[PDB]
Amino acid sequence: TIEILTDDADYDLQRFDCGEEALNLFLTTHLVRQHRNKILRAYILCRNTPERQVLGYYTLCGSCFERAALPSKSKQKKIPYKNIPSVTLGRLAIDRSLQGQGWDATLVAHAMNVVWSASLAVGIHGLFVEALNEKAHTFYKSLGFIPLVGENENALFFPTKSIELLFT
Amino acid sequence: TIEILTDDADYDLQRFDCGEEALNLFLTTHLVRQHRNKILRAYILCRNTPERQVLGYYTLCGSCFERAALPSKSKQKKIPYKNIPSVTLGRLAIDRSLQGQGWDATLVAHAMNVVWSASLAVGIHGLFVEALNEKAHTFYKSLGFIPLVGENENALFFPTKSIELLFT
RNA sequence: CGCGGGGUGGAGCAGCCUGGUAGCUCGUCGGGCUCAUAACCCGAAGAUCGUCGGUUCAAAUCCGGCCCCCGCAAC
RNA sequence: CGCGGGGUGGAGCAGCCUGGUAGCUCGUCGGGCUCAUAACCCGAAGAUCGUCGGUUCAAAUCCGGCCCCCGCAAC
Repeated sequence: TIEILTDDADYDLQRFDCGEEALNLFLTTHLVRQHRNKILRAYILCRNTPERQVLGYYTLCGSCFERAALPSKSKQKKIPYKNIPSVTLGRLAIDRSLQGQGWDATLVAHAMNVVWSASLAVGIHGLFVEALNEKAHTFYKSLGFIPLVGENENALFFPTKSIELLFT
Repeated sequence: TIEILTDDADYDLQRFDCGEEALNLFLTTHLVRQHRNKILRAYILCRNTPERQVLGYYTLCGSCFERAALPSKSKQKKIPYKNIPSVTLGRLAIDRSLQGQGWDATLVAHAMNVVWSASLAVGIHGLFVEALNEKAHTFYKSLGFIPLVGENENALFFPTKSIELLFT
């Protein structure tokens, strides 16, 4: 099952290793208080085992971006404010032992489900992500992430309405 | 009871009248698609009557602000990003017939409860509000809203931890 | 769904209304005729009709979802 | 809770460790003495110990939550 971090963590963190080093450091170093200080929410894809074998995680932090980053002025005439409510997908990683099996997209989908249940609360438009990787940018575009073109040139977006349609 | 807008609205909107005109226009004019386009979420304080007597409402839109707006550099050393996850309390109003009875604060508290349940999802820090009214700024400071001093000089803030402590 | 219009060679228009059919003016190029040409005559290429779906033996055409562009009232 | 220090007249320090007590140097001002003064002698004011709580007959002092400030490693 997929689950958020409990109050008592009791996770095994060192034997985990995703692809990129920077994300390993983000896991080992910055995540603890950022979760406890309610900077972001971390969701964990684990085996539900006693060892809590760590194989995936993702981070969600609400955010804003310049409205001009939208590609279509038609969508701009729909939003009456200079800033756009967004949720930044801060980081997303799966252990290397499972890469090439689509669990990346499964995590993105669970995150979209959570963002949908959240849209019931503060009604933001979808998922913002600033993908440094080129593979990540193309991988997101494969799932249909809208490229945001503005002062930022590396972000991809996913609308709330597409999330509604995905869950029928 | 307090409730969000259903799919079928069936509300009585004209006989409602809050204090400020601008908010009346925001209600009559911009709210419909902003709810339907998932720009924000509107919560309604109604009598649960057949007429759906409208006496209060508030709007929530996730947002960001410059980190330098925080008053204490101590809290700045806690947040490792230039932008801070926030939820903007876009608008808040109660019908004039009930002003001076504290339902303003009751709505703020229900909104805080919702932001708490949301903090379980994207872990933002609390409530951002840009209060044009001076009465509103002082009224928020009475409930303990932290004034944000930065490029913006009119916003007030409420942390997530205070919300946790309020609900015991 | 704020009101309304619109989607097609490279550009700009008609083809609908009325299901079966790719048309017109520029532009490109080829050819013919001229001392010669952006001028005159002839010819060729490029759009599969914004995308997706439905009905139909068949769809640019009728119907629905969505996308995009333009003007205006509001921000 | 990244590591560590710190909170007190207007500024900078000690008072803890050891519960009962407001102290020192500047600064302000008043007075005395000088041709006179920031110089010498005397005196006064201003902090209720960051905030909140707990224990105690009693708290700056012990204990807890929180707030704020400084340095450094990281961003």
